Amino acid sequence: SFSMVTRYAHSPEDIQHYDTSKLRHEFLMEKIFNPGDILLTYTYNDRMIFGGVMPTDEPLEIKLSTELGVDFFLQRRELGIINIGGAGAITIDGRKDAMSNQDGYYIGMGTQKVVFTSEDRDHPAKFYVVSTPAHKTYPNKKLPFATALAKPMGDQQHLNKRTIYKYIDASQMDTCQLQMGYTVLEPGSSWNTMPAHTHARRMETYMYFNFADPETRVFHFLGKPDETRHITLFNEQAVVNPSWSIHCGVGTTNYAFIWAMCGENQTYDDMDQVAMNEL
Ligand SMILES: [Zn+2]
Repeated sequence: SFSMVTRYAHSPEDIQHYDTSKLRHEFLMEKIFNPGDILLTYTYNDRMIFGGVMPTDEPLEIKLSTELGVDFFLQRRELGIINIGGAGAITIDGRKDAMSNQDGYYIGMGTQKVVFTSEDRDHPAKFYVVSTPAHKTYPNKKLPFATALAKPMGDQQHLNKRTIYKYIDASQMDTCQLQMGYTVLEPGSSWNTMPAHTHARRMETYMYFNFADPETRVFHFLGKPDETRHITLFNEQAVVNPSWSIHCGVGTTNYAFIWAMCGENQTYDDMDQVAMNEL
C-alpha cells in the first residue's frame, strides 16, 4: 500500500486531439487519500512528486532510495506538507511535532527520516506532500494554521471571493524551488485564478478538496491560452499544469485547493496574464 506512478511532459501540440479519458490519464490524479496508504505521482514537469500520506493504525514514511538513485528520500530533495485531515504529528529526524488540521511544514534537503502519524485511527490526518529537487539545505519550518497568513481577495461580482493562505513563500522564508499555498473560496464564489496566466519559467499543481456538497464539481481549465480544455474533478483530486498551460477552475459550489508551484525561478511576477481571448 505504497504507490508512485510516472507521468510525462508534452508539447501543447501533442495534446490537441486528446480525448477526455486520456486527458484525465495524463494530467489528473484521481485517488490521493486512501486510508493507510501512500499515493504519489512523479511528473516530468520539473520532477515534482506529490500525493498524500494517510496513516491510520501504524505510522508511515515515504521510503525511497534506490528508485531515485540516492540513499534517502530527501538526500537531494525538499518537501512541502499541509495536513487537510484530522489530527496527527510528524517526527522529523526524531523531533515529533504535532500537526493539527491545515498545519503545514517545509522540510529542506538532508532530512533523513520523516514519519507521519495520526492521532485517531478512524479520523486520520491527510498529509498532502510535494517534494521537489533541492541543491541547498534550508531550515525546517512548521507553518501553523493559526499563524497562517490570510489575505482577503475578490468581489462577488467576479464570483472569486476567497481567502489565500501563504505557507511556503519566498518573502516569508527561504527554499530552493517549492512554493505552496491554500485557497478557500467563500460560499457563493467558485472561480479560482480566473484572470488567467502562464509562466514559462515554472509549473503549478492544483489539488481540490473540501467540496461544499457531495455533489459539488470542479471544472479545471487546462491547455494553451488559444486552445483550452477542461477536466471535471471529484473531491480530493489534483491536476498537473505544465509551464505552457494556463490553470483555472470553476465549481458548482465553493471549495478549497492547495497550489504547489516550482520551477527554475521563484519570481512571482514572471508570468503573462492572459487577456480574455481564450478559444
Ligand atoms: Zn501560476
